[PDB]
Order: sequence, then C-alpha cells, then structure tokens
Amino acid sequence: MAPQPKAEPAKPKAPRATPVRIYTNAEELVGKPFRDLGEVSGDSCQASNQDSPPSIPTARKRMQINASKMKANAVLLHSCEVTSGTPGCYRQAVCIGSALNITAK
Repeated sequence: MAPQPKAEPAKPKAPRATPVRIYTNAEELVGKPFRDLGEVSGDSCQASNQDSPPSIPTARKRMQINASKMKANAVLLHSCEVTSGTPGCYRQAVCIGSALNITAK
C-alpha cells in the first residue's frame, strides 16, 4: 500500500487601499484617534478658459494630492470656495481643509 498526503496551497492577496480620504465631518476627526499635521489648500486658477476648468472636485483633488504629499490620509474639508472676477484669475476654485492622519494603530 501507499499513503496519500496533501498540502493546501496559499495564494498571496493583492490589496490596494486608498491613502487620503475626504472628510466633511469634523465630528469624525474629533471622535477618532488621529494625528494633526496642518491645513492644506487646493486651488485651481484660470488665467483664461484656455486652461482646464476649475471644478470643485478638481480643486478638491489638488488639495487631496497636496495633503497626501504631506503624509496626510484625511482632509477635513472646510470650504470649497470658487472665487471669480479676479483680474488674472478669472475663475479660481480654492478648496481648503485640514490635512490630518489617522493613528488607529
């Protein structure tokens, strides 16, 4: 006779978590273990319509990238103010929010 062994093969997982989250809820930050860094802004000005449109999500993404490059993972969005009529910056969308990190470990 001859016995029959076996071995369960394991396959490595491939996760892809998102770094920075947008948070319009200060309640969340106050109610969570987080590390304060500094307020970051994302502004997209248009000298002319030749540029790329100053959408709120556009300025928000600029702010998000600025936050992430500041080692932040959460942006406490406060005001997404699009200012218009400014000479030189016909339409400048400025989204301002605090760049924080979450210390949940």
